[PDB]
Amino acid sequence: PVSPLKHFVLAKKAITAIFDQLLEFVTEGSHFVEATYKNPELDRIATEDDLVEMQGYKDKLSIIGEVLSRRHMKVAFFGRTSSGKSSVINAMLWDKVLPSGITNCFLSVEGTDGDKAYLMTEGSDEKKSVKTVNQLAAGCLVRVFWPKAKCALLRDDLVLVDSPGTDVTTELDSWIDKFCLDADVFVLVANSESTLMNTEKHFFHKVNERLSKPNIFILNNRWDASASEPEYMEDVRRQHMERCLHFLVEELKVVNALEAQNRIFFVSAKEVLSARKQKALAEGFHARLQEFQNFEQIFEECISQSAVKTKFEQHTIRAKQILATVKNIMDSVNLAAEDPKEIDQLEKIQNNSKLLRNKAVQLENELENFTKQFLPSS
Repeated sequence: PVSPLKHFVLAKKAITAIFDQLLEFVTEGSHFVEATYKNPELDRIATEDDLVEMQGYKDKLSIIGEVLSRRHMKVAFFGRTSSGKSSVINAMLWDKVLPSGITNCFLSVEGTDGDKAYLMTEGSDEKKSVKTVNQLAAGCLVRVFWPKAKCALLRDDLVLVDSPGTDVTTELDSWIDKFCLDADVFVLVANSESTLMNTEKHFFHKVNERLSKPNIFILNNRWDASASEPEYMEDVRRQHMERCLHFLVEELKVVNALEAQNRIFFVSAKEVLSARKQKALAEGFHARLQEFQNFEQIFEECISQSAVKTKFEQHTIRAKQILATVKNIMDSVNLAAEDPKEIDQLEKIQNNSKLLRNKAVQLENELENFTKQFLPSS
């Protein structure tokens, strides 16, 4: 009953809280080495180089929690002009969010605290509404915003991108790519009374070399066209399996033949659409429908865990590094300290350093906790 995207907003609130108090930590630790380096009555208890890398660390830890709030999972859709890339998004999002059919641009779909329908373009803040300016308009991205409370997906900061047809424009395939570099999961919406083309395989081959380990789903859409005929169907689908096991396992070599069954699906969004807008019968629809609704799950299961690694792995790593360095500086300071009655001057830069020791110890352990938490494994 719970949407595997919970993983993601949970890991989110974790790291941000982490880097919130990480900033606070390095903030406080920065002034210690500052006031104490400046102290005219001290020889060399805290070098200026100690201050400089502390000035450095929080300078940029401010940045991290910032981009750690701008945060998002992204799945991108590709296929012939209308294999129903139109409709699949439209299906997962329980509404007609965006037209079936068309012209050439990327169409991303986010999740707003605002309550009404939305749309913004490249290169500034103007805001014109939804299907208002859809017919309107070296790549081109215009990004559709629908409201928070319409979809569990857009709540749990998933966003969906529709591409123009891989059918109708080459220009090479790489403003193609600097739109997709964000993405965690790439979906191939195939069109099933037809056959898996080469002008669609062109793309993922690049992406395979573009980006390492890309996680790729094949949605053989419009599975109604072959219905009413029980294993006229299964005949069609296994050779369809043949083209897709073909692709994922052996040319792309995405990932082996077993787990490739969890990547190839035979559904039609148009059915899943209607049954999801009916919330105020062709033979084997509830089969097709639940076929969609375990594509749902393993997608969410996949694009969930995946995205947390690919964009926290080394914010997390760098943090322990940053933490690692400040221990040594807190060492350095407590150390030159002990080397009058400004006896208890450094017996007042004694323990502050020990506090700042344990200040770090504080945050080591939590980062370790975050890693068994969301980064399997250890």
